[PDB]
Amino acid sequence: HWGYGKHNGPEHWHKDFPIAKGERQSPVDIDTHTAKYDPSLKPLSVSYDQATSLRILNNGHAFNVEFDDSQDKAVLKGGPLDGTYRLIQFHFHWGSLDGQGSEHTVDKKKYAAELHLVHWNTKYGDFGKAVQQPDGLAVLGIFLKVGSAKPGLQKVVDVLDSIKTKGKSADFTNFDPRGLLPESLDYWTYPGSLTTPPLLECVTWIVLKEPISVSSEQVLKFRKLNFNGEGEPEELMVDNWRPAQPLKNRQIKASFK
Ligand SMILES: CC(=O)Nc1nnc(S(N)(=O)=O)s1
Ligand SMILES: [Zn+2]
Repeated sequence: HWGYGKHNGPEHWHKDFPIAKGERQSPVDIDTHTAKYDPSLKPLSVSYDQATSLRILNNGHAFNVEFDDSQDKAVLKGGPLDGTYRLIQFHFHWGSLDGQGSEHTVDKKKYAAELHLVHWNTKYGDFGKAVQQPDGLAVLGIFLKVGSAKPGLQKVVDVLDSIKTKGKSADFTNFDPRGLLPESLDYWTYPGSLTTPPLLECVTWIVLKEPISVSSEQVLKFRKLNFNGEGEPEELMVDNWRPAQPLKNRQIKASFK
């Protein structure tokens, strides 16, 4: 029954998921003045040319755009990754205001939203087996700031009215996640976890440097989603982000000087 309210939010997750106080928990604050530049980092490889979007779903915490991950259609190689990682779904973490909403923070700066493209390591068979492995997931973190309208997002924004409440799902085929990427693929990387329960410490996090801009009219329709199910009292789906967690014995490496 976890969520982001006052009585089931990120401050109560450790009572049902004691790994919330673990070692490699996410998100964290990316301190650009302590993030070491790693010249041995390879360029990222985003092969989304055969990505197959299937469905968009309101799961009571966010909205997920699921992809056909039965084959290596949309993968993520290069960077710090050893092997292939299939894009399975992406989602967003936003807030009620433009000064908050992102999960990762850059020098304590909060962005309006944060895009998470989730990939699972193919050598583990399926997603359920990869989440139990330290190098099982690779999530690509892309910040969203309020500004010009992002054209690659309008197809996502226009469909939100059909998935307003929890449990609603809608067809969402032929979507191209390449439009959601910024111009540059410079990134930070650090070993992390899921930012939602069960908070499994299985994620190699890749947070891109360059944010993307979205018009306030776009991010406003993110805030018109409902946490509740249909017929229940309306609770706006806002501030569905986890605050930053202690970095502890972890080093964030950057692909750019
Ligand atoms: C379906 C799936 O991949 N589960 C996720 N749970 N938390 C995720 S996140 N915020 O760390 O990207 S993805
Ligand atoms: Zn996420």
